[PDB]
Amino acid sequence: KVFGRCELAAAMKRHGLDNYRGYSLGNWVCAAKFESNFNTQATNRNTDGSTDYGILQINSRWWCNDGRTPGSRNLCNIPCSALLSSDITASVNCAKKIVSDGNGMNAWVAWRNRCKGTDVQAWIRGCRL
Ligand SMILES: [Cl-]
Ligand SMILES: [Cl-]
Ligand SMILES: [Cl-]
Ligand SMILES: [Cs+]
Ligand SMILES: [Cs+]
Ligand SMILES: [Cs+]
Ligand SMILES: [Cs+]
Ligand SMILES: [Cs+]
Ligand SMILES: [Cs+]
Ligand SMILES: [Cs+]
Ligand SMILES: [Cs+]
Ligand SMILES: [Cs+]
Ligand SMILES: [Cs+]
Ligand SMILES: [Cs+]
Ligand SMILES: [Cs+]
Ligand SMILES: [Cs+]
Ligand SMILES: [Cs+]
Ligand SMILES: [Cs+]
Ligand SMILES: [Cs+]
Repeated sequence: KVFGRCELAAAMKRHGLDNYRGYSLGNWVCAAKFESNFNTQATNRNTDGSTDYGILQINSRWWCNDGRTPGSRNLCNIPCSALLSSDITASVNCAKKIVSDGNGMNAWVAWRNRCKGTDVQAWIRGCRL
């Protein structure tokens, strides 16, 4: 599913991401935009052989199981395919874990490089939430 910007903001809010660990909803929408372009089916292989899945590009080295990442952990206790669903619950639940892990949203390198420090509220401007 490819979400619209406001549609995704609303779904993230419905699943408790708005201001989770102090990150306003715009931060999450911005991260999603640059990670997956709001496509829940996004996959991208990493040089290390792990793969990133879903709207927030969650990595199989630590967070989910894909059966092909040697030496990895599955800390969200979910198959990586569950991160590709049109329902974002699994991605959201796993992202809450990730953002709680010590470095905040800097876990997502694209957030650090493209969202951090910017006017993230633009990502939710105009949306009925
Ligand atoms: Cl957009
Ligand atoms: Cl294995
Ligand atoms: Cl933080
Ligand atoms: Cs919240
Ligand atoms: Cs809030
Ligand atoms: Cs790519
Ligand atoms: Cs790649
Ligand atoms: Cs990647
Ligand atoms: Cs990556
Ligand atoms: Cs990525
Ligand atoms: Cs990632
Ligand atoms: Cs495994
Ligand atoms: Cs494993
Ligand atoms: Cs586990
Ligand atoms: Cs789970
Ligand atoms: Cs940690
Ligand atoms: Cs950490
Ligand atoms: Cs990372
Ligand atoms: Cs800035």
